[PDB]
Amino acid sequence: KELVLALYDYQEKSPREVTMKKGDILTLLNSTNKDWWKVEVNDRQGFVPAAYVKKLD
Repeated sequence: KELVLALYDYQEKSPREVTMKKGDILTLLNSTNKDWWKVEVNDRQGFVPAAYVKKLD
C-alpha cells in the first residue's frame, strides 16, 4: 500500500487521531479528505494532518 513519510511530530488530540514522529514511515489508508489522512502507525490506525505527511510512490 501507499507509504507516507512523517514530516513532523504529531500528537493526537482527538479520538480518531493517531500520534506519529518525524521520520515515521506510515501506511496510507485513505486520502480522500483534503485535510486529514487516515494512516497506520505501526499498529495503530487513525487521522493525521495531510500536510504533515509526504507520499512516497
